[PDB]
Amino acid sequence: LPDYVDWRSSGAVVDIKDQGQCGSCWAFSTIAAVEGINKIATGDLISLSEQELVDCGRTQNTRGCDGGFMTDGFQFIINNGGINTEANYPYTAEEGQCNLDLQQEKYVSIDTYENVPYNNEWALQTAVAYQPVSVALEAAGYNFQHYSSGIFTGPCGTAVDHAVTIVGYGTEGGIDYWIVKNSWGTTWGEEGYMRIQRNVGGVGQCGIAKKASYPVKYYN
Repeated sequence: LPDYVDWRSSGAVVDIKDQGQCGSCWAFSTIAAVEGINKIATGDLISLSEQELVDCGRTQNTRGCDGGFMTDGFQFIINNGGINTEANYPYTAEEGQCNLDLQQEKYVSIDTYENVPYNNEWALQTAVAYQPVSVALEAAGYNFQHYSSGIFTGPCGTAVDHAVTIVGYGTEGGIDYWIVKNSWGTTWGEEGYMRIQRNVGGVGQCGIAKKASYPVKYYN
């Protein structure tokens, strides 16, 4: 595998977004991953709609601003035959009625999705070398919340409570890291991103390797 991966450097990452006062990180994670594979497969970077998932992708498990799961995110887009753009179906940071007109408007599609084998950073690195990957981690602690620079090494629990997107990895000063795109806007972390420790084993740093998944497009 490559020593350094950064999907931003090849235009596969949309500018940092902000979920605001809404537990919709799951939708931002879904979208950033879908945005990335679309660029990789088609050559075009298009910003896509979180609100569509919040309004239209509710399940027994996935509940708009009350949290949810990226797998339901990917599933909705598969079942719907695609997703509308950010500009056409804009983010409001609150639960709205599903706009069926805008739901019929499809600019990006996916064929399938896959789960990364759990607790396997090597398999996670393998998937990240190919595309951005949706992950959940333990982001509730003081240190994670106040992170502004460097490689985050904890402390953090391992309970997945917040979804983000891995957009790369590297090493600096002998410390391996994942590059994480968060949805707390640009004033958090390293302009909205975090470098977080990689190759610690087990569930990964803050449980990052516990529930990794990514969308699939058959043709490049």
